[PDB]
Amino acid sequence: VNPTVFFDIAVDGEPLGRVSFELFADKVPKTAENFRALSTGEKGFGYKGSCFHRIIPGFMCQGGDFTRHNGTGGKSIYGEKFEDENFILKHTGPGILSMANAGPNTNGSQFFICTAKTEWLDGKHVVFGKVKEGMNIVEAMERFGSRNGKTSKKITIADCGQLE
Repeated sequence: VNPTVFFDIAVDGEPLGRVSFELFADKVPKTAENFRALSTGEKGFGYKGSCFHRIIPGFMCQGGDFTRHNGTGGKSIYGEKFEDENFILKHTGPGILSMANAGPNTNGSQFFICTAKTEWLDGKHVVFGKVKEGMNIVEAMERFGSRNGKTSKKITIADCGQLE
């Protein structure tokens, strides 16, 4: 029942591989639906063509800023921001998909894929999905990050949509 969404990842325009995510629509329906719709683009805007602007190896890969491409932009399907839905799910290890924000109830479109357990984020960031296939591709993406988060090559979502 939970939707599966895919990203095709490119590195300076070269196809790298595919990551798919299960979205926990059973537990965070409003948050999962925002990401699902942004991945299909069915509302007229979304993640296709956007970049991962911040990659910190051993911590996380951050993306979803499709309007300013640098961490200052993005927007949800529900308006500029929306509320923290709940904190049922925790940051239990690599592969967790969680919402970036700017304080309480400031979710937009930015997200991060954890590449480590990040328990200090529990109760502050809304967890809403997990990598299903292609964790090895995320690990490959990590090699283009750096300590301050700047990437050495342009990491883009070349295509994205729903699988199931």
